[PDB]
Amino acid sequence: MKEFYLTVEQIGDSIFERYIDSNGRERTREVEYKPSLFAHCPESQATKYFDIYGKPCTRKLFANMRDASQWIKRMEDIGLEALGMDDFKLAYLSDTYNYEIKYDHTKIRVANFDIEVTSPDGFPEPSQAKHPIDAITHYDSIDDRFYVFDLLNSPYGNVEEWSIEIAAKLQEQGGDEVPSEIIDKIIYMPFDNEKELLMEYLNFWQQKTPVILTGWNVESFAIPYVYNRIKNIFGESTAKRLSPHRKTRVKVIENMYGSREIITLFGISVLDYIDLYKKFSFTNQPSYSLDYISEFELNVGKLKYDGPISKLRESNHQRYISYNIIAVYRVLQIDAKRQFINLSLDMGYYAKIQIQSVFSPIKTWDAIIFNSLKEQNKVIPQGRSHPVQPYPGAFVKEPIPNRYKYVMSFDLTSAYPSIIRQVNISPETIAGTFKVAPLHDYINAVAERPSDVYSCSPNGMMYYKDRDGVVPTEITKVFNQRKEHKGYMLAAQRNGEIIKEALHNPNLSVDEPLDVDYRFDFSDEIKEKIKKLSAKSLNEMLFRAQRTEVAGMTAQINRKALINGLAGALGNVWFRYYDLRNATAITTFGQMALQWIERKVNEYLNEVCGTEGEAFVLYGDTDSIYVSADKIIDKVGESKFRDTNHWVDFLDKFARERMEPAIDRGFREMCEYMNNKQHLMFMDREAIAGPPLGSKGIGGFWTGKKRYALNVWDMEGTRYAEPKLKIMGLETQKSSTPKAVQKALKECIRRMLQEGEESLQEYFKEFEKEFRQLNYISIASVSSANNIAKYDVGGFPGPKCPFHIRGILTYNRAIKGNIDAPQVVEGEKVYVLPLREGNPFGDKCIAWPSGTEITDLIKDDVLHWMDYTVLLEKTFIKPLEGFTSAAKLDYEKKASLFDMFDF
DNA sequence: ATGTAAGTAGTCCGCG
DNA sequence: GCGGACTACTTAT
Ligand SMILES: [Ca+2]
Ligand SMILES: [Ca+2]
Ligand SMILES: [Ca+2]
Ligand SMILES: [Ca+2]
Ligand SMILES: [Ca+2]
Ligand SMILES: [Ca+2]
Ligand SMILES: [Ca+2]
Repeated sequence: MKEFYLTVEQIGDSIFERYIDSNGRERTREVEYKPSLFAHCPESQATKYFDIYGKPCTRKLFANMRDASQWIKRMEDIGLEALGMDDFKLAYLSDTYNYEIKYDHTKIRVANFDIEVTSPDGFPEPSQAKHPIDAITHYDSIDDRFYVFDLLNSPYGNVEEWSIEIAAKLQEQGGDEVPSEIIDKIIYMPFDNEKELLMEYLNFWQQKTPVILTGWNVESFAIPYVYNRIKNIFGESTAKRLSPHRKTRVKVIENMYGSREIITLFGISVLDYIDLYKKFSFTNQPSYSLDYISEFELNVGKLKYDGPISKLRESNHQRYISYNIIAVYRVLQIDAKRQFINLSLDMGYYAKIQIQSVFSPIKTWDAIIFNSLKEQNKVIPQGRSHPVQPYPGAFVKEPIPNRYKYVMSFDLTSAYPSIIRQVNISPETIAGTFKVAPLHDYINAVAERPSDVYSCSPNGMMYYKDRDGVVPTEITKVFNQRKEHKGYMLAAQRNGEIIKEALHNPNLSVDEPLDVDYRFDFSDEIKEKIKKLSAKSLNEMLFRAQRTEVAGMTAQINRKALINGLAGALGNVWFRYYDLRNATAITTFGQMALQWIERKVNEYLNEVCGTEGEAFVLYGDTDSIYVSADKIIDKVGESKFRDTNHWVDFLDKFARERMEPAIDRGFREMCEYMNNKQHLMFMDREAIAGPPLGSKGIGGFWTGKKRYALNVWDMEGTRYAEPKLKIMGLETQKSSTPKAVQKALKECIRRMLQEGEESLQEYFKEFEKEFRQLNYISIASVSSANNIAKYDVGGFPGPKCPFHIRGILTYNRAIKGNIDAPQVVEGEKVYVLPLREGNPFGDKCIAWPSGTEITDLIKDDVLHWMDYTVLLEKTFIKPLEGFTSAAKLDYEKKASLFDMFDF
């Protein structure tokens, strides 16, 4: 096979590389890498190296990497540019792998692990590691085995061996329900003392040295704890055995009360799954406990046990170990669904970076662009210092707050990357400037044509048309991958709806799910067979289609994020190609595009409807327009439609056959006006929205910018079996809103949009009557908690103390003394509840760590003193007041003259 | 070391 | 009690 790297490090004048060789075996090597950098030279000097602007450079080949670094310093002292890749391991990877890396993940050792540490005096801090590690479960992807290291003897108790037979049993029969599919994959190793457990773990680690190291919170807990515990017991040089090159760096952050640290293990790529999840999942969760995320992602139940975790090992060691094993497996299950490890490997090898650098779009793009430029013997510019400078972004239209019955939305495909490609925006394609007119003059096509020679943006910049920029070139490659995966996601989505439709009439038979590729629209013959399948087979097919959709989602949305990240990186001062002329060239062109096409759409619809001056576009944000379709429907008359799906078909066709071609003509004119390199403004229909035919539903409403709700029947060509709410910005979409309130507000919206005012009033009345009976956690608000110490004056609130921070201080006073009460961690999330006046906590609210039950000693008082009235008022009624006043209807029946009668 | 726009709701304080 | 300046948090793109 082709060789490919696993890990790379720079350690002094040596590059240390782990790799897979041509026989597919893992190897390691130390290389005295001889790097090159470059300096500008006179034109007379013949060379093969040119900077991106075409000025000649001379190559400086160095004896070692230190000499190269020292030269960069002297060039700074002299005042001349030092060109080339200054991150020498990227240069090394580029020289060593001068071809498209084709990697085989079955050769890459991916390790998932988790440890347990019993601690009777609070959270076991990794930096001190003063308590025994009494369990480790370590899954190895090459072996496909869970290696379990179990401490039987400890100062906090001596226990019997864990029983795999009890672990496999149902909970309801006193077992632990360790899933059957991993029982045969467990390798259990008990130990009589911690030293031999740890010694054996290190030897194991030597034999099976992780390349990718992951798990839940491993970076902030498991890794530093293991490292520091081994250091304390055996010494630092033993702890360094966790690095295959025996090198580590200890990063210590101090939070004033008290301290913690991150350990860099040289030669390992740590991808903490919590970090992968936060970057790649596009959720914002109220809690990031593994229980909460597992339930959210997998629909599995919370691993329950009686009593505190500090006493679980002693009271039920059997369950303690099973839960350690299950927790490692849960992460693997989440990754089987989300496929973030696969994404990370794809991206890292594509860019030729350390795999952990996928967290940095700047590093990723620096590497992609460097490699692209190197291939043409071009030399990259030196990174420079720039001061932070705010700059303008997107245009958002102010909507008239209102109900909006029939709506059709359209937006640009990959807007900012498409702008880059159309205009040809790159550091080396800049041709000059032109004198700018006010933006509205371009929007209304009264401004002078910027140029008949160069491709332009209304920020005043001009770019060469007949030569390709590295930014457009490389952004196009990732966009095309993005487009492929999005196609697969949408096919799977459409296939899902076909299955949902068929589930209305399942067949009474025993059959199997069809063997199909869900990434492609089902053939007619598959559709016929589906109509004869049982519920059993259909539900399994639906699950597979949904997993295929999620896999496509992960692949497309994160490639979308990467290319959008390039447009944004042009505005980050740490990006090598930082340039506000290019950053603003993008954002200003986007502003023009949206408002240009708003004008063109209004012009077109007035024309076809035979009217003049009517406002059809009701809203837009960045690259989208929302068109009121009421007049389109009224033109033919509602009476002509047989059912909801008939008018949906009508507008779908209208959008595709009439509006899109008008939109396209509008943008081709704009492209010619700016003399752009290539027309790439493709504004396709997103949503078709309205109430069910014959209902009193209002269809949709806006309260303001970035705040609206729509009843959607078709989304980007997916015709839904059941209408789906598209709600943006409203409290149902905010992780700070209590769970049960999100749910109740969503149902208020559903009723408003689908059923009408009276349905809403009916629901509101019921929820108000029953909400006092809801679980306290389900009605608690949520907030991130930053700068707790700043507002902490003797355990009491300092001036301008935020409400949630006040609650944390109340909690801290209440638990003072308790060494078992969970502490609120700085920057993490807390549940928050208001408290009635005269409560024993001595303040108007309390807050505790999110995703947890509040500690049992104060739980009773919280429940007794919860202010339900304030809670309902603030979290539910107030948002609902905003929705309903915007939509011009009432959530409570108004008093009237009719109240005088007995109905 | 991806970007900016923009929403709600908190504290503080003014207001015969 | 409500609105304006300021702070915190969160979301839409
Ligand atoms: Ca645990
Ligand atoms: Ca069960
Ligand atoms: Ca878009
Ligand atoms: Ca059937
Ligand atoms: Ca959009
Ligand atoms: Ca689209
Ligand atoms: Ca109590």
